[PDB]
Formats: sequence, C-alpha cells, structure tokens
Amino acid sequence: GSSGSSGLKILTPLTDQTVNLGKEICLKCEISENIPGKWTKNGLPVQESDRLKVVQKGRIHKLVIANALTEDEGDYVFAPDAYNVTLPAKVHVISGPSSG
Repeated sequence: GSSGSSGLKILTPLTDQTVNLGKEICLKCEISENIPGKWTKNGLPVQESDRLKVVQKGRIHKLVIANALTEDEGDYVFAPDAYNVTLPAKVHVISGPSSG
C-alpha cells in the first residue's frame, strides 16, 4: 500500500478486542519491519504509567492494561516512528458492579 515513500506490510494487524470492566486489556500486532512505534487513542498520544506498559518484541508491538477502565472504550490506533502508516482498531467494555 505505497502511499508516501513507504513500504511496510502489515502481517498481523490489530484485532477488535472486547472485554468486561476490569479485565486485562490486550493488543498485539506484527509488521514486516523492525522499528519502534507509538499508540494513539481517540486521536491522542496515549499516556504511559506503571499500569500502562507498552512491550515490544522485535517486529511486534504488544499493549495490555492492568484494569480495563471505561475510558478504554473508544478507538485505538498505532503508527510506526518511521512510516506514516496507521492501524485502526475497535474496542468495547462491558459495564459492571463498579459504577457511579
């Protein structure tokens, strides 16, 4: 999908993930290249923290959350720090006893 002087082939793109409130979020994606990338939610630079840890394995980016918070519900998007490619993703969180 050459668009702008790029040539990255998405081997294993992100897959829609749906879990209940609290569950441990997970998002793994592979690419035909070995380069670092960043994640973005609802069009914003996701924040990192003890709970939020972005693990990377060679040509694969993994992302899991300690507790699936309501905020999670939205649209996740990842992109390499070398190319201008973007991998869209959908997620949903089920309500629970923890509300109000």
